[PDB]
Amino acid sequence: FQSMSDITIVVDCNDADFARDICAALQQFPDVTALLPHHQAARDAQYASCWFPDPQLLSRSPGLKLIQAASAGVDHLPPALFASEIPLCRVIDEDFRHGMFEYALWSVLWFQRHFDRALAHQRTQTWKLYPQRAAADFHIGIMGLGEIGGYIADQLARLGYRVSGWSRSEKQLAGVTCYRGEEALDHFLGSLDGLINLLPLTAQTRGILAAPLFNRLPAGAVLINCGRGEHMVNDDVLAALESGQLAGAVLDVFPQEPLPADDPLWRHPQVVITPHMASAAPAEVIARQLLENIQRQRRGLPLKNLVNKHA
Amino acid sequence: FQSMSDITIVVDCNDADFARDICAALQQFPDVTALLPHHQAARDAQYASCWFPDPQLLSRSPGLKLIQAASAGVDHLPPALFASEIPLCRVIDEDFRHGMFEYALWSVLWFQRHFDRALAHQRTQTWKLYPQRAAADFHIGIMGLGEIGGYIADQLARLGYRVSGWSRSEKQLAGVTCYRGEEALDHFLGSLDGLINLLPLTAQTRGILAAPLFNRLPAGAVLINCGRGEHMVNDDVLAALESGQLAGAVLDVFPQEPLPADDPLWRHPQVVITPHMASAAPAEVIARQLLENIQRQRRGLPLKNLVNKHA
Repeated sequence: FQSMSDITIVVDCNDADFARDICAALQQFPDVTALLPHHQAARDAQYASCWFPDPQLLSRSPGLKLIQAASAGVDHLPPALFASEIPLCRVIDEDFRHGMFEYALWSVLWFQRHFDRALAHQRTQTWKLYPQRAAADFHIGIMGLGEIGGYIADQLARLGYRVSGWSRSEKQLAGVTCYRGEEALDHFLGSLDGLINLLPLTAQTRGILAAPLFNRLPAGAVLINCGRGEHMVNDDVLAALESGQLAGAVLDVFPQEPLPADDPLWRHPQVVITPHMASAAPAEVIARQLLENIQRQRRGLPLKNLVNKHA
Repeated sequence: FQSMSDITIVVDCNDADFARDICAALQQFPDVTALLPHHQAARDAQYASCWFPDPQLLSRSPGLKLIQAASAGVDHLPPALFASEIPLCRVIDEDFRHGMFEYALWSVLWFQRHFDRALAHQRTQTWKLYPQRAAADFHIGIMGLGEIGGYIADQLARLGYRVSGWSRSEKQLAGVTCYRGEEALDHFLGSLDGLINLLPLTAQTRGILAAPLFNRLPAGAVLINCGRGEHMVNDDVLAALESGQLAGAVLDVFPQEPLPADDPLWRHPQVVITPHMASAAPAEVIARQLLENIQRQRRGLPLKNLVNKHA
């Protein structure tokens, strides 16, 4: 008989294509078996790669020794992973962060340079030039200044934008006006032409993109949501767009995905819907970092990119 | 009586709003009079600011001592200005070049990250994720590597794009694969995911964006035209879009502007039309550089940003 692979991994991802891609990238390494959760051998896996995994993972696969979030963020992992003693790591990848920046830059430009108006006017064959707005005269606020948010803020500042940043904790970023804590929200919001959400989803940030926040922005601000769908209160977005409190939104993430065909966001002239595309670590990067960490673990070494479960 | 201003300027621009803006910025300086060509006193102006001026300017205003192109480019000036002995200068401005880059970056992103597909699918409420394409795996070609083109090429390379550049003359740009001359066109074109036109309009570049050029690109390339409308042969663009030789275009400039409501470009699903907005020097920058050069001239000094009429 064939001996079983030394490494067995369950790949528990909500997007089937993503899970399949990660399984294939892991199976490019000899002596590795990658299984989906429906396979009964999944119950025996010693390692897991996860993106919105089953909240019951630890029941279905009770022998797990290392769990990896298939992304830089961890707010898609269920509460049980945080409460267990299984080591939890994440994917930290230059190409992913660069992608999140690309998306934010497209979206900033769309509004600053009025591509939004151009595309709308194109539908009616209307030719209308608007004033040109220099990057120093477009004030962008980034909420959330961790690995991703801080990177984006710094890169925007490097292109010449006026950039403000907001975090729960102290941050110092060169070229960026940094604000800390809820009390500082009015001052962070009150000068912005554009707001970009990169917060993780927690009990405190749920619903933060709502009327109380939008009413502290200057009229005609734009919103860009790259966090989670639960950050948003949808009725409040649509209400802001209708009064002109918001002039537009670019939205990548929704409570349910695919976004249902009937959701009214799809149809608002001032909304751009993108299909949770802002950025994703590639399968091969995920595979390699997971395997490197498995190997470290098997050799008794300290793991890289360990998740602090109490942060 | 009031003595006439020491400085009298005619502002001959094809866009009335632009001419008006330049007149107002010049009139912010005391002892300056700025006139439109219809004013009979225009015939006496000693200085001119021009953007697609009357081909008869030198007849209507025969005492002109210094003529300024209200832009970095000069291909909108009529042949007579090049054949006369009147000094000719241009506007060189960091904010303008940065704007041309912004436009090119929006357009590169639009295609690389499939915002084009997202916006199209949004019209039908279709949710469709596509593969994510890293900047090093998006090969952008910039044709024209002068002040503007070279800047854009360098800035794109700095963001991590694979960047090629093409010029009539020798150029060396760090991080950019530089090609020279017509003979090198097949090699410059044959690897590109995206092509950006920044050429000036001359007898040799007229009609360069046509079938012979598009057929040397790899199928599914994208086009971005920031040069002049005459660079394009429209039928050939539409034909390329229809076979899939081109996957899309972003077009800022047209033989006639406003682009007529009936032009079929307005209606192609894979075309973006923008209203000659890519970038413009601001009125106050124009005004100040013109006045600085007038003052230099009146003091017998060498002028700045002099146009080489034989280049």
